[PDB]
Amino acid sequence: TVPPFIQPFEFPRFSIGQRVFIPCVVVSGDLPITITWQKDGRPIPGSLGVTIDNIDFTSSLRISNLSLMHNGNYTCIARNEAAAVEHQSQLIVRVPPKFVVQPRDQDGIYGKAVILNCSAEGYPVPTIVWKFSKGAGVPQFQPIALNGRIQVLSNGSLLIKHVVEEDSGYYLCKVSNDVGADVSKSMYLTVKIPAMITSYPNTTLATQGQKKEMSCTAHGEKPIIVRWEKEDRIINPEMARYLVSTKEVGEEVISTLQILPTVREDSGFFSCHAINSYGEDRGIIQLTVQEE
Ligand SMILES: *[C@@H]1O[C@H](CO)[C@@H](O[C@@H]2O[C@H](CO)[C@H](O)[C@H](O[C@]3(C(=O)O)C[C@H](O)[C@@H](NC(C)=O)[C@H]([C@H](O)[C@H](O)CO)O3)[C@H]2O)[C@H](O)[C@H]1NC(C)=O
Ligand SMILES: *[C@@H]1O[C@H](CO)[C@@H](O[C@@H]2O[C@H](CO)[C@H](O)[C@H](O)[C@H]2O)[C@H](O)[C@H]1NC(C)=O
Ligand SMILES: *[C@@H]1O[C@H](CO)[C@@H](O[C@@H]2O[C@H](CO)[C@H](O)[C@H](O)[C@H]2O)[C@H](O)[C@H]1NC(C)=O
Ligand SMILES: *[C@@H]1O[C@H](CO)[C@@H](O)[C@H](O)[C@H]1NC(C)=O
Ligand SMILES: [Ca+2]
Repeated sequence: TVPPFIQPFEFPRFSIGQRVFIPCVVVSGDLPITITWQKDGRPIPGSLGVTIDNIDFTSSLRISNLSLMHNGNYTCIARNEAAAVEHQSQLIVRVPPKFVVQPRDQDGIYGKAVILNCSAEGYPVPTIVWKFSKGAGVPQFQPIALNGRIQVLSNGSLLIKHVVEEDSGYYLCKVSNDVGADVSKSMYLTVKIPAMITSYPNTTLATQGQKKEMSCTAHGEKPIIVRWEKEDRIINPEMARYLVSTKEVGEEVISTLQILPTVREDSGFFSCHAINSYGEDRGIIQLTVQEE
């Protein structure tokens, strides 16, 4: 005879981690009345930690610790012998964009890919914006030039496809959604330089009986070793008329092979080889020796 009627309910605005109790109250209708709940048109999964209290003409959702997994549309269904009725509401809980875990200092290797990590929490999923202060001075943060080589990824991590020395510096990460904004602490990106031979004469001429010096300039992370070779034999110190010497000029190493005196047989290909933990390189110098 008298059908059930549910007292209209609407979920208030909630904060993450609060306690929630929401009753479905069947204020009229002949007994007995069966009251059940759905979430998003399905039974509430036991995984969700929602308690259901069925007390006479009521059924209540009880949640000890509100989390993002509780977001969704909840339906109360009240059925007796005469009729079944439904009432529904949307549970919305929003999370302010929070930096709980900051970005870490990282090493990038010149010429290779680096990802700068920046997961912040927030719902709605926050929009992520990166800033950059070139080099290790007092930071002055500027927008970043996105141009294929530098991209922001879906998870909000910064991709540098081919690191150059100019990428070395402070990076930070700003997050906003409707609820708020946050600005990460900066991290420092160090660009590691594989050993490079940057400069040498391609071909050079000596005179029999005279001193000849040939130099190579190397760059890269220290320690860096420069060795010389003549037609795949290593020029060892014990070699009588050859002297290898090194000097530091700024961040560069200048290696000099001195021959004293030069003989006709010194002519041919010399190589200077630089190695550090990150890489190696070589230069080739053709020596010709003219007559006295
Ligand atoms: C005579 O020797 C010179 C060196 O004294 C040779 O020059 C080299 O020529 C190369 C191609 O022919 C490259 O152009 C190289 O220049 C760069 C490069 O490889 O692009 C410039 C880059 O900016 C530099 N990268 C840095 C500094 O980070 C890169 C780097 O130093 C390499 O590791 C060098 O080993 O060099 C240029 O130096 C001439 O080709 C040679 N000529 C002849 C006739 O033999
Ligand atoms: C829960 O109910 C919402 C409506 O009250 C629903 O949101 C609407 O869905 C529309 C697409 O069908 C569009 O997204 C509108 O912008 C939005 O208001 C929401 O999608 C439902 N949530 C579920 C099923 O999880
Ligand atoms: C953010 O997004 C990146 C997804 O591309 C992820 O990194 C990748 O991991 C891949 C695994 O093989 C491979 O290493 C790619 O080179 C690298 O791009 C990155 O770790 C994600 N960040 C977090 C915090 O999860
Ligand atoms: C970046 O995130 C990935 C994926 O979880 C992680 O494994 C990697 O080592 C991170 N790098 C950091 C935090 O320096
Ligand atoms: Ca329905």
